[PDB]
Amino acid sequence: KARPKLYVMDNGRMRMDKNWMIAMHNPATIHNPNAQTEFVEFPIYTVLIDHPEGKILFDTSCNPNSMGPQGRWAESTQQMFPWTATEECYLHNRLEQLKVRPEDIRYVVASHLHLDHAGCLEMFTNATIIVHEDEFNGALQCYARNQKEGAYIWADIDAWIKNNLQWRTVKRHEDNILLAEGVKVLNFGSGHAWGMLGLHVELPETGGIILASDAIYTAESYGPPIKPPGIIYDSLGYMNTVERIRRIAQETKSQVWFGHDAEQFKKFRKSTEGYYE
Amino acid sequence: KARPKLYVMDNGRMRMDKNWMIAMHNPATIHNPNAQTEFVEFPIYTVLIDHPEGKILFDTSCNPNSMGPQGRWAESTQQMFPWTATEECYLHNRLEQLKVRPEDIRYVVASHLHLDHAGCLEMFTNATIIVHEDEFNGALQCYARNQKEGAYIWADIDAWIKNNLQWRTVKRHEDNILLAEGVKVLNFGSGHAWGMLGLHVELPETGGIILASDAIYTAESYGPPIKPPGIIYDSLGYMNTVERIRRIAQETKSQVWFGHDAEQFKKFRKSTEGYYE
Ligand SMILES: CCCC(=O)N[C@H]1CCOC1=O
Ligand SMILES: CCCC(=O)N[C@H]1CCOC1=O
Ligand SMILES: [Co+2]
Ligand SMILES: [Co+2]
Ligand SMILES: [Fe+3]
Ligand SMILES: [Fe+3]
Repeated sequence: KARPKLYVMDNGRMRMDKNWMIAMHNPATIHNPNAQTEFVEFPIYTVLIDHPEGKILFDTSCNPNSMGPQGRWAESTQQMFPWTATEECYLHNRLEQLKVRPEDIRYVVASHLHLDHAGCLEMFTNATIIVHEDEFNGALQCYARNQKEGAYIWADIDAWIKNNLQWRTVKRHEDNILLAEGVKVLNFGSGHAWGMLGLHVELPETGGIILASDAIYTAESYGPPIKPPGIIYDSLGYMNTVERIRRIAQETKSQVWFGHDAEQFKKFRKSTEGYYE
Repeated sequence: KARPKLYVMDNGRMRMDKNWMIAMHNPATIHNPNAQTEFVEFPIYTVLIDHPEGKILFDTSCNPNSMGPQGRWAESTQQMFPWTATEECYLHNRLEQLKVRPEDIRYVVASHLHLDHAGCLEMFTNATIIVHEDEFNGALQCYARNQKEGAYIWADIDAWIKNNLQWRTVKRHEDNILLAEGVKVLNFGSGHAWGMLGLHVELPETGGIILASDAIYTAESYGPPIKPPGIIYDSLGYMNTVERIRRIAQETKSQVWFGHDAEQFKKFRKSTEGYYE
C-alpha cells in the first residue's frame, strides 16, 4: 500500500533584487527615469519523503558555512543574495529533529546545483545523488575554471568531490524516473539553469504534489500569464517547462509547490508541526 | 566589379530603461536594496545600399505617426520607449535628401518587426520585403489577437496589409541569401526576437561589414564577455548568434555594426556627410 510521510523543512530566508525573480517588474519610464527596484525576502526550504523504500531528500538548502567573513560565498554573492538562518534552520538540525541522520538518506534529488539548493549535498555520503547531467557538467566546469563568484559555490563543489559523493546523472533525453512507489523524478531539462529536476509525489491522503523548485519561483511567475525571472539560461526551455508543469498539474489534479513563494510557504505545514500523508 | 554606395541614415533617438539593454546591469545589494536604474538614450538608424543591381534598404526605423496623443504607439509604449526625431530624421525625408523615392527600393530587409525597425515598411509597395518567417508569423499573431501594447505595433501591421506589401519570408532552416554581388542576408534565427535577419556587405574599398541590428545592441553587449538584454525571446539562440557574428567577423575581417550603440554611431559617416564604398 505504501504510506509515506512528506516533511517541509524551513531552512531560513534569502533576499535579492526583485528583478532576479520577476524580469523588468518595474521598468523606468519618462516620468520615472530612475525607477527603483526592491529587495524582497523569500524562503529556502527542502522536502524529506520518509518512504518505506527509503528516505528521499529533495534539495539541501545552503551550507551552514556560507555567510560571514570566513564564509564559502564570495562577498559579492553575500551582498546580492544574503542568507539569514537561525541554527535550528540548518538542514542537519532540521533532520535531527526528525531523528534522521544524513546517513539514513537513500536518495538526494538535486533540483539544480545553485548555492541555495546544493549547499549541504556533501553530508549525504551514504546516498545516491540524483542530478541532471547538464547541471552537473555545468557546475564541474565552474569548479575547473576556478570561478569564485556566481551561483555555483566553488567550496561546495570542492567538498562534494572530497567527500566522494555517489552520483546518478539524469541524461538530457532520459524519461522520468520512478524512484519509489508514488515518487517520480521529473526531467525538466534546461530553463532556469542548465538542468532542472522536479518531483511528482502521489500521497494516499493528500494526493498529487509537484515540486517545481526554481522551475517556478512564485505564483506570480506561474500566472498565467508567465512572468519569467531576471536571468535565465534557456528562456524557451523555461517557458516550455512552466506550461509542462501546468499541464501535468491539470492532468493529475496535483498541487504545484513553487521554489521561493513566501505566501505559499506560510501556508505549508512545516516539520515542526507535522507532515503530509 | 559592382561599386555600390552604402549610406547610414539617422532616424532619431530613443530612450528606455538600461535594464532592457543590459540585463541586471546594477543589481540591488544589502547596502543598496532600492538600487536605481537609468534612462539611457541611443540612436535609431537605417542603412541604404545603392547597388547597381538595385537599391537595398536594411530596417525602416519608426513610423512618423508613432508618438503623440493621436499616435500609433500605445501610451505605455510611448512612456517606456519614447522616440524623439526632427522632420529631417523621418526615413522618407532621409531618402528624399538622397533623391531616393520609396518606389525606387527593390529590396527591404527587416532585421525584425519591432516598432523601431519596421515602422515604415508600408512605404515600400514596389519592393520585396525580406523577413524571417518566424518573426512575420509572430507579428501577424499579435495583430490577429488585437495586442495593442508591446513592441509590435498593431497600426503598423494593419498598414502593411492594407498597402499590399510583397513578402519573401526566410525559412527557419534556410541558408544565407545572396541578395546581390557582395550583399548577403544572414539568417540568425531566434534570439532577441522570434526571427532575426542580418546583412553581410562586401565593399571594394571599405571591405566587410556585418549589420547585426538588435542581435547585438552595443559594444557592451558584444564584450566579450556577452552581456545579454533584459528581455529575450530565445536566450540560447541569442548567445549562439552573437558568437556566430564574432566568428564571421574574425573569418572575413569584417566590422560589426551594432543596433543601438551611441558611441559607434557617433563615428559613422552619415547620409548628410557621405557614404561607404
Ligand atoms: C539565476 C541566478 C540568481 C540566483 O541564483 N537566484 C537564487 C535565489 C533564489 O533562487 C535562486 O536560484
Ligand atoms: C525587447 C526590449 C524592448 C524593445 O523592443 N526595445 C527596443 C528599443 C531598442 O531596440 C529595441 O528592441
Ligand atoms: Co536556482
Ligand atoms: Co528589437
Ligand atoms: Fe533557488
Ligand atoms: Fe531595436
